[PDB]
Amino acid sequence: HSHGLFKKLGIPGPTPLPFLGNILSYHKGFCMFDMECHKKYGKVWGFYDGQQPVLAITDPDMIKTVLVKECYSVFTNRRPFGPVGFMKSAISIAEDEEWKRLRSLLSPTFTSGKLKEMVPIIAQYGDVLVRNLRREAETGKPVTLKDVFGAYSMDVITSTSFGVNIDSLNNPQDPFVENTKKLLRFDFLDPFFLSITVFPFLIPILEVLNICVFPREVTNFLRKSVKRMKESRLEDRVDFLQLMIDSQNSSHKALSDLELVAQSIIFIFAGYETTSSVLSFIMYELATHPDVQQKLQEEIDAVLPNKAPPTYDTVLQMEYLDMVVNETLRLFPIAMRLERVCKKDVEINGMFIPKGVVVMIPSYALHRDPKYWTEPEKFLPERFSKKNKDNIDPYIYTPFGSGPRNCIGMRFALMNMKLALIRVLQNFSFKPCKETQIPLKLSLGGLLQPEKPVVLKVESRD
Amino acid sequence: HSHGLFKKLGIPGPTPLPFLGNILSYHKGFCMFDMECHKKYGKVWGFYDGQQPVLAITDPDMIKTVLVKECYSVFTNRRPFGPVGFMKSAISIAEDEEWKRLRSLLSPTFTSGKLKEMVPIIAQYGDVLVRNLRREAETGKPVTLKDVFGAYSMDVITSTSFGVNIDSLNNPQDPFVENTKKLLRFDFLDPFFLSITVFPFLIPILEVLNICVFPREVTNFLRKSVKRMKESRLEDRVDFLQLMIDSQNSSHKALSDLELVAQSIIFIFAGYETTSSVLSFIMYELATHPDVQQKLQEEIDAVLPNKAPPTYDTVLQMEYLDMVVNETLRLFPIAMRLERVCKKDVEINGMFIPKGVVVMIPSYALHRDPKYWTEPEKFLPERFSKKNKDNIDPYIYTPFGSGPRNCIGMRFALMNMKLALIRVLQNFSFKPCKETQIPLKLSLGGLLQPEKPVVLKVESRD
Ligand code: HEM
Ligand code: HEM
Ligand SMILES: CC(C)N[C@@H](CSC[C@H](Cc1ccccc1)NC(=O)OC(C)(C)C)C(=O)NCc1cccnc1
Ligand SMILES: CC(C)N[C@@H](CSC[C@H](Cc1ccccc1)NC(=O)OC(C)(C)C)C(=O)NCc1cccnc1
Repeated sequence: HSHGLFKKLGIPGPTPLPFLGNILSYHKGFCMFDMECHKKYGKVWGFYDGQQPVLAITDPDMIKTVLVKECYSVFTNRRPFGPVGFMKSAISIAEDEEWKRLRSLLSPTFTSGKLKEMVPIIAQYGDVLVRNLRREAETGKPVTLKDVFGAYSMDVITSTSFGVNIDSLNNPQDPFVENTKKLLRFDFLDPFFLSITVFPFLIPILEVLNICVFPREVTNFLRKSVKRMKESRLEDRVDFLQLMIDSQNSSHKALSDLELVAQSIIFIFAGYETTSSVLSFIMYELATHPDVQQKLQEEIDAVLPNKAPPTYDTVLQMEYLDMVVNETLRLFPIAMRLERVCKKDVEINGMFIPKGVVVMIPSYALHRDPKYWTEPEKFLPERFSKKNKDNIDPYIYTPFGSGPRNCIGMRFALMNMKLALIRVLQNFSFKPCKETQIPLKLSLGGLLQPEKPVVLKVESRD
Repeated sequence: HSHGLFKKLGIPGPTPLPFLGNILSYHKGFCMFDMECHKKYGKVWGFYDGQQPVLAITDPDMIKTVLVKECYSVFTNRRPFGPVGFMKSAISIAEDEEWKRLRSLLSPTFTSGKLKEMVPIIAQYGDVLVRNLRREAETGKPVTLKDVFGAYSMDVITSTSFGVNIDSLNNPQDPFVENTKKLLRFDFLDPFFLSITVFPFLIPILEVLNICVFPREVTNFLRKSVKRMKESRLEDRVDFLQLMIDSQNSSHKALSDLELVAQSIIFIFAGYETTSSVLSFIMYELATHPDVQQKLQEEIDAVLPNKAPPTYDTVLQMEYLDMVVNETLRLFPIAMRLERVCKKDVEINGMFIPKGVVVMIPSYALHRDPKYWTEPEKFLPERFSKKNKDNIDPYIYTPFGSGPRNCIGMRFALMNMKLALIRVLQNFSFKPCKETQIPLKLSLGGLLQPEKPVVLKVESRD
C-alpha cells in the first residue's frame, strides 16, 4: 500500500483512505487543499494521490536544493500523468538524458536574441487585436476577454511557430485554427485523470490501445502540416519551426523529424491557453483597480507618445507594467504547483527522502502566505516596485518555476503578454459591467481559471 | 481457449493462431475473406475473432430460422463491439427485453404514413442540392460526390429529425453541422477495434473510465441541444424528435429523456454516411453505364414531365429507378454482414449450435455468388425487372437484413435516396473524368467504401 510511509518518517498529513489516498480532499481544488495543509501542518507535510506519496515542502532552502542544486542528480523529472503516445518525446514530458539533450537543442530558440527578432511579428497582431476590440467598442456590448485574447494568443502562436497568418477571430473556421483550439489545458481533477490516479496501472493498458491525452487527430493534422511546411520552405526566418529545422543541420544527435513535431505541439499547448488566461486575469485587476490602469496608461504614453508602436527595448523599459504583470502572476500562478520525482534515496536540508516520492512545491499557497506577503489577497503592484522587489524570495515567488527545468518560454511569454497590454491600453479603458463577477472566484477544478469568465466594458480613448 | 470448438463439431475453417484467432486474415478485408471462405469451405464454416467463435452460414433455410423463426427465442442480439457509455440505450445496441420495448416505441415513427408526411421536407433539399451542383456544373471542375451528397444527406438528417434547416455545404461551420460530421461509420479493422477483439476484457476497463466510441463531446452537444429543443417546442410536427416526444405522452414505460437522445444520435449515425455512400455508388454506376442513366432519365421525364417535382406516390411509381437502386445495393451492401449472438444451445436445420457462438450471414459474398447470380460482378439492373424479381431469394439478397431486427430505417433510406436521384437526374448528366477510378476498388478496411473517392463530370441538361 505504502500508506504508512509518512507516518513512519515523522512527517504529518491527512489520513489516507484505502485506494483513494487523499484525493477526496481535492473536492475544493488544489489551491484550497494546499493552503489548508500549509496552515494545519506547517513547513512540511505529506499526502497520497492514490498510492503515490507526495511530500510538500515550503522552506526556501529546501526548495533551492530540489530545483537547482540536486536537479541533475536527484530531482530531474516530473510525475507521469497519463498515456502520451509519441508526445513522450516532447521536452516537458521527456526524462533524464533525453530531456537534457532536448533542452539543449531548443534553448537557443529562446534566447533574448531570437526573441528581439520575433517582436515585429507579434506586434502586427497587436494591431489586429485593436481593430477587433474597437469593433466591439463601437458597439456598446460587454466583452468576453478570453474570446478576444484567445484569438490574439492563437494568432501569435501560428505566426511565431509556423509563419501562418490569420485573424482567427474572423476566420474562426480556418483548419489551422480549429485543431489548435482543441489544445486546452488539462483539468487534472476531471473523471479521467482522477481515474488514472486510482489506476495508474491503467496507463500501460491505454498506451497499448494508442489512446492518447493529445487527441490523435489534432496531432495527425499538425504532423503532416509540419511535414508539408518542412518540404515547402525547403526549399524556397523567423519562427520556432525554422529555428528547429536550422538546428537539425549545422545532446547532439540532432533533432528527429517526429521529435521536431512534438516540440511544435507543446509550444502551442503551453502558450495558447496560458497567454490568454493571464491576459484575462490582468484586465480583471486593471478594471477593478482604476488607479492602476490609469497609472499604467500614463506610463505607456510617456515611453510611447502619440500611440507610438512598442518595441523590444521600450517594452523592457516599462517598470509599472512589469510590476502589474508580476503581481497578477502572484495572485494567479496558473501552474499552481511545481513537482519533481525524487529518483534516489536522498537527504536534503536534514530530511530523509526515500526513492520514488514526488516532491511538490505549493506555489499558489506560498504566493498567498501572510508569513511573506502582508495583505496577500489584495492586488498591490507596489510589492514589486524596484524599492521592495529586493524583499521577495525567488523560491517563494515562482510563477515560472526555477532551476534548470523552469519555464523555457518565460521571456517570450512575458514579452507577448506585455506587447498585447501596451497596444490595448494605448486605445481603450476597461470598466466593470453589471455582469462582471466581483470578486472573481477561482474554479474548484484542476485549472487556475475563473469560475465564471471575465466580462468588462471597453471604451475608446477616442 | 475455445479454439477447438469447430474442429469438434465437424465444421471446417481456417486454423486459428493463438490469441489472434483468424484476424490476420482480415488483411484483405471482410469482403475478400468471406468470398474465399465460401469458396474454400462450402455452405458453412467457422473462424475465430480472437477467442470468439463465429459460425458462417449460407443456406437460405438456415438463414430464415435465424433471423425470423428463432429471432425472439435464440438469436435476439448482436455482438458487443466496444465501450458504449449511455449509448447502451440506443435501439440498435440494446438487447432482449429492452430492445423489444424500444423497437415498439419507435416503430410508428417509421410507418409509410409518417414517411409520406416527411416527403415535402426532404424535397426542399433536393432543390438546394441542385443549385449547389449547378454551381459546380457552370464551372467545369470535376466533382467529389460524397462531398455534395454528404451535404445533402446531412441537410436531410437535420430537418427530418430536429427541424433545423441549413445548406451545410455553404454553412460548413455551423455548430449543428460540425459535431454531426464527426459521426462516421466505424472501421472495425482500425487499430482500436482490432485491439478490442484481442482484448475484449479491455472493454469493461474502458467503460470504467467513461471512454466511449461515440466521442463524448458530440454526444454532450446533442443532449443539451435536444434538451433545449424539447423545451422550446414545448411549448410553442413533423420530425423524428417530435414523434418521439409525442410518444412519451399519450414495451410501455414510455421513453426516457436520455433514451430519447440516444435514438436521435443513432438515426443520425445510421443515415448520414450511409445515404451519402450509397448515392455515390449509384452515380458511379450510372456514369460507367450510360445506357442506364439515359433509360432512367427518360423514365423520370415521363412520370414527371417539365421537371415536375417528385412526390411520394410518383416516387413509388418508378420501376427502373427501383431496379437501379437495388442492383447497386447488391454490388455494395454496405453492412457487408449480418450477425446474431446465439444465446442458447440450439439445433437448427439439423445442426447443433452451442451457446455464445456468433452466427454470421456473409451478405457481400452471397450478393456475388455465381451459384445464384449469373455474371455477379457486372452491373445489370434487369436482374430486378418485375419479370425476374421472382427468381431472387430474399435470404440471399438482404441489403437491409431481414426479420424482426432488420433495418428500421429502410423505407426512409430508399425514399431519401430516390428523391435525391430524381431531382439530380432531372437536371444533370454524369460523365467519367480522367481522374475517375475505373474500375472502382473497394477499401481493404472494415467499411464498404471506395478505395479512392468517386469523382465525375457534371453537365447541365441545360
Ligand atoms: C504566462 C505564461 C506561462 C507561465 C506562467 C508558465 C509557467 C510554467 C511553469 C511553472 C513551468 C514549470 C517550471 C518548473 O517546473 O520549475 C513551465 C514549464 C515549461 N514551459 Fe511554461 N509557462 C508559460 C508559458 C509558456 C510558453 C509561451 C512556452 C512556449 C514555448 C512555455 C514552455 C514551457 C516548457 C517547454 C516547459 C517545460 C520545460 C522543461 O521541462 O525543460 N511556457 N511553465
Ligand atoms: C442505405 C441505407 C441503409 C442501409 C443499406 C442499411 C442497412 C442496415 C442493415 C443491414 C441493418 C441490420 C439489419 C439486420 O440485422 O438484419 C440495419 C439496421 C438498422 N438500421 Fe439501417 N440501413 C440504412 C439506413 C438506415 C437509416 C436511414 C436509418 C434511420 C433511422 C437506419 C436505422 C437502422 C436501425 C435503428 C437499425 C437497427 C434496428 C434494430 O436493431 O432493431 N438505417 N441497417
Ligand atoms: C505535458 C503537459 C501536459 N504537462 C506539462 C508538463 S510541464 C508542468 C506543467 C506546467 C503548467 C503551467 C501552466 C499551467 C498548467 C501547467 N504542469 C504542472 O503544474 O504539473 C502538475 C499539474 C502540478 C502535475 C506541460 O508540458 N505543459 C505545457 C505548458 C503549459 C503551460 C506553461 N508552460 C508549459
Ligand atoms: C452501434 C453501431 C455502432 N453498430 C450498429 C449496430 S446495427 C448493425 C450494423 C449496420 C450497418 C449498416 C451499414 C453500414 C454499417 C453498419 N453493423 C454490422 O454490419 O455489424 C458488424 C460490423 C458485422 C459487426 C449500428 O447501430 N449502426 C447504425 C446503422 C448504420 C447503418 C445502417 N443502419 C444503422
